[PDB]
Amino acid sequence: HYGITSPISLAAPKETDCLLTQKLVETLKPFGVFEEEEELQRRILILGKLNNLVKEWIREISESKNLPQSVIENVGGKIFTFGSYRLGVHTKGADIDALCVAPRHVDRSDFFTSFYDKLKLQEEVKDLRAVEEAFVPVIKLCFDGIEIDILFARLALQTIPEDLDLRDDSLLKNLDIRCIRSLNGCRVTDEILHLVPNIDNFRLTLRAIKLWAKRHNIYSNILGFLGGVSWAMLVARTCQLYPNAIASTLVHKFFLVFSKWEWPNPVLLKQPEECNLNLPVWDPRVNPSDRYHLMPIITPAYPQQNSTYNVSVSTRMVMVEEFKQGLAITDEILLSKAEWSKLFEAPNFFQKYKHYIVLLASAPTEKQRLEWVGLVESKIRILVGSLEKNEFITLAHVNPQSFPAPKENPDKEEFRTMWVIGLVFKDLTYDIQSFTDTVYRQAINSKMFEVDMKIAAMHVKRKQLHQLLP
Ligand SMILES: Nc1ncnc2c1ncn2[C@@H]1O[C@H](COP(=O)(O)OP(=O)(O)OP(=O)(O)O)C[C@H]1O
Ligand SMILES: [Mn+2]
Ligand SMILES: [Mn+2]
Repeated sequence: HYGITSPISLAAPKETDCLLTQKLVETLKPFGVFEEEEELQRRILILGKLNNLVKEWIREISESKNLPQSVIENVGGKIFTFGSYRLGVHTKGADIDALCVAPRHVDRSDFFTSFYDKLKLQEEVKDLRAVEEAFVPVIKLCFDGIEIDILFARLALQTIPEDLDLRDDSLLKNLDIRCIRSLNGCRVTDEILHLVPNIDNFRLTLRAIKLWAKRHNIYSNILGFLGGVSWAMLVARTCQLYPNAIASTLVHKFFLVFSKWEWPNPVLLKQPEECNLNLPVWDPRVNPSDRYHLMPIITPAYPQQNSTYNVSVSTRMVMVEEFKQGLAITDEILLSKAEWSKLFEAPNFFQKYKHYIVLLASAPTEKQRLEWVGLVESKIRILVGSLEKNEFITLAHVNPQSFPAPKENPDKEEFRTMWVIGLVFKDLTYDIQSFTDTVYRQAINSKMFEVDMKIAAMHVKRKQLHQLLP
């Protein structure tokens, strides 16, 4: 079997489950979780073009280096997709994450020079932008309407074989960290796909779980909840425990298993192996720092990492309760006492808590609003953190989805966004003011602050939350 433990059950579905699974599929369609076939075809064609461009570019580099016409004919090179698109659960509007793999004689500087310029002159390319200095260097672009994220890695091979498998740990041998980092995404996705007993059953279940998570305000890695990869690993673990089950049963078991999971026990998809390389590896036995993590979900490819180290007491507590409510609803569905539509109902967040904090961010232009909001979102856990230190707080629940905030100046156009944070109690002006000052200070010291960029927060009872949003 798959996984580090024996499965819970090997039982196959009954015709009863088959019909329940078909109903799940019908309930999901209206939400747009299934991309249209025509769009899927368009994306396939886009990838074919990119792949040929990569091959063409590498051939040119090979020739310009007077390499023997011997190698030139077989240097190869290709694009490897990873992430949501590769797992097949991407939704309308999602980008395509791809890794350009080239032989050793192709340098990173070439990727950002000759390849970049090749893309620049393609008719289908718009908004071409390079981010060479990021943790993971990338070239971003809009290709025929589809957003593409392209990473780069030059392997210690003279030629790139078509059957090259990136899961081989030896490939990381003494490579620059930028290359190692650029390879992790493809390796994690490929590992996941080879760690579940049935890919189709796994896929449908994940589509369901991701929609459920978003609809229940717990979808966001940045804010301390779970991101796409983390949800995929939890679904994968569930699949390993019920190898012959189909989607309707797997969705139900997903809530059974995780609502009862004993955190901080880690979620592992396979047994980790020890590798000589000196890369960061999550392991509480040898790293005391990892012992503090509250809800560990470990990536399966070396070097393994905790995909959810941002989880705090508040977010974990919120998600545990959501898993329990999810289980209850699926129990009803299995008894035909409720429809799948009830599981995807997005409760009114603006009513589940007695107290809230409203966070406002604004800028002089729409362009600056976008940049500002990104910066502020990355700091919100600082406020949550300080709130958890407050003797009167049980938890703070940040609704990951922000939205346009009401007007303030009726005479001029405004570019303002807002977040709503739910609170649970066992004066918050000092903690809020302290967080406000910190955001301004860090932004300014980072050279990422523009005049007139504002941020303000207020505490308000549920009843008065009414008079502060459309
Ligand atoms: N531009 C990027 N730079 C670095 N890592 C990336 C980038 N895009 C994706 N990844 C990595 O791949 C993981 C899986 O990607 P995926 O979940 O498909 O992207 P996503 O960010 O959810 O989608 P969107 O970018 O919103 O369309 C998430 C992250 O660890
Ligand atoms: Mn993506
Ligand atoms: Mn991306």
